[PDB]
Amino acid sequence: SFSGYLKLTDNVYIKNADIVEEAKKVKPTVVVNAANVYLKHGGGVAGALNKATNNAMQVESDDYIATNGPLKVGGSCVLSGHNLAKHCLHVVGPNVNKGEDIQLLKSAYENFNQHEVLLAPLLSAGIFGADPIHSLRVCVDTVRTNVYLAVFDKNLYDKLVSSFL
Ligand SMILES: Cc1nc(C)n(CCC(=O)O)n1
Repeated sequence: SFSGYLKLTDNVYIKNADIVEEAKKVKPTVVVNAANVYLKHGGGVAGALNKATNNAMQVESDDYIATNGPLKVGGSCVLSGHNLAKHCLHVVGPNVNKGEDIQLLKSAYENFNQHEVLLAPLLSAGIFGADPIHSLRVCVDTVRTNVYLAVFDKNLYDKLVSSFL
């Protein structure tokens, strides 16, 4: 089960951890992927989760896109968690580096409310270009279900905890 997390609120927990290593250890019902609309898992969390599935996540995702078309920014889909989780909830936070509306971050976090408990990264953080402090604020103010946040970067984890209101 989830261990070593700092409790931020009644339902939001945080840990300085590699989400792939966390997923392999916990085997959560849901691991959230920081997806893009095409489910092209190239880098960041998506690239790391996909590599851990030996590319099975990308093969499954390509079939999903062939059938359904792209997701919306702020949207999600539930696919297999492969060797990492029962399910992977692919959530598209806005990518500020692609000029996407940062206001869609709340809509992206609303997807988490469809799942009782999730292992997740901070949406739109990292290579998506948004401020991770703002992402954590939107997370705690939007998500009502139990969310265990894995923050890879140690220095960022310390900054997130020390500045948390
Ligand atoms: C600076 C940085 N490096 C990464 C990865 N990020 C995204 C948030 C995290 O650490 O999980 N932000």
